[PDB]
Amino acid sequence: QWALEDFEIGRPLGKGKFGNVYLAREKQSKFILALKVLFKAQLEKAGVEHQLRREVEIQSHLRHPNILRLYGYFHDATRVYLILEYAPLGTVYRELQKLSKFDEQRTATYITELANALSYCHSKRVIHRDIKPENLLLGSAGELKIADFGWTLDYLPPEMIEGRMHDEKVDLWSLGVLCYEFLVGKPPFEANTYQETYKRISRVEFTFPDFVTEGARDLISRLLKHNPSQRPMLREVLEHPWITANSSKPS
Repeated sequence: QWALEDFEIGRPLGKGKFGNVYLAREKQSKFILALKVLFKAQLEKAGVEHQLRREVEIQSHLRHPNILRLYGYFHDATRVYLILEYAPLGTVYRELQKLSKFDEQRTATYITELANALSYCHSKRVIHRDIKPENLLLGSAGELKIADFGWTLDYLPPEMIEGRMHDEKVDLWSLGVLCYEFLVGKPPFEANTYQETYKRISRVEFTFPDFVTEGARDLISRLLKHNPSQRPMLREVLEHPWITANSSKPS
């Protein structure tokens, strides 16, 4: 329903293998948005054309402040364009490599915004594949936003890498990995080798530094359970002592 002539393309916000994301303004309304270009030939070469298709379908039915809005899409069809919400303060990934670690208040707040978004998703029966700090954007007020459309093994659950079936408990594993990385600065199972990262995840083999406190250790230990059934619910995470005592955002 749209065209490339409807937008003024600004600076590249980020470069990727499948394409790039540029800052853009719709001419008729002066609306600042994010425009993500994707070459069709590359989507076919990897066969993710249908997965991208389904993920766009799922994303459209989602309306939440902690989830990056998807306005629309179109093609020429030399490339595929996605009309995205613009998040000014960039990714959590860069914020993480700028501050090395996150304090317990900033961490718990991010986890709360994530849990709320995921609780909204689980209510609409939509699950998330894997959550990366790279795919976590920040709004103008600094609010966290999910933007991978996902509906490196560093963030993949053990049941998902072992080939076993997976459910909604995947997202809670991701919260455990993210909460750790926020406090420590690196994923619990980070490594120089794929094959080795595989082992540390399957064994749930990780250790806590000295500065990470109890309650933080407690929540992460409960989220990073090998058996998915042992993992808590998002309602329980939001009511966790360590979260409620440091989170600046309500449920």
